[PDB]
Amino acid sequence: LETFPLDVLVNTAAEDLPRGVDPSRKENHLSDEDFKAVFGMTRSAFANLPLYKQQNLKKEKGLF
Repeated sequence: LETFPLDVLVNTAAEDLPRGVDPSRKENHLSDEDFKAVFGMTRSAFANLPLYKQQNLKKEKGLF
């Protein structure tokens, strides 16, 4: 599991995203500290939200 800075996952052009990052699950590539800061819940709780809600939260945060 490769981890990258929040700014890299939010602002890197799609064509330049590190090859190992799943574009549909950018949040999995945040450090634990950044996931906590960005989502405010555990990774498990976030994954337990309906996918549409995970997506909607991510859209506002630039991680969709």
